[PDB]
Amino acid sequence: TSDVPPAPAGFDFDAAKKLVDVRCNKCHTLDSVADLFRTKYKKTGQVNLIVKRMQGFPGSGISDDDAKTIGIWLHEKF
Ligand code: HEC
Ligand code: NA
Repeated sequence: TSDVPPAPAGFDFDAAKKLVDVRCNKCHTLDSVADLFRTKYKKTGQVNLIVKRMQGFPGSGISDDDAKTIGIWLHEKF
């Protein structure tokens, strides 16, 4: 099952995508890991696992709230 639950009703996916773009292109492009992300993490319901790993890296600048938003968008839209 997914480690990211369904978005709150009325979730702003457009704003969430902007936050993904800001947070997940700083150290590497999201594009450079996109295929791997989909097969290894999204397909296996482990989106939160990888987002939290990235958050824990030095200089990630990812807050707990950012991680929630980013996980929802990656899980539902990426
Ligand atoms: C602080 C720098 C940094 C930020 C910000 C960052 N990453 Fe990473 N990312 C890394 C490093 C370093 C690696 C290579 C080591 C590894 O695989 O964990 C990596 C690798 C990855 C991988 C490949 C993991 C694998 O199994 O090979 C994925 C997917 C990924 N990042 C997704 C993301 C997403 C999604 C975000 C935004 C939440 C993000 N990254 C933000 C540093 C960062
Ligand atoms: Na680059």
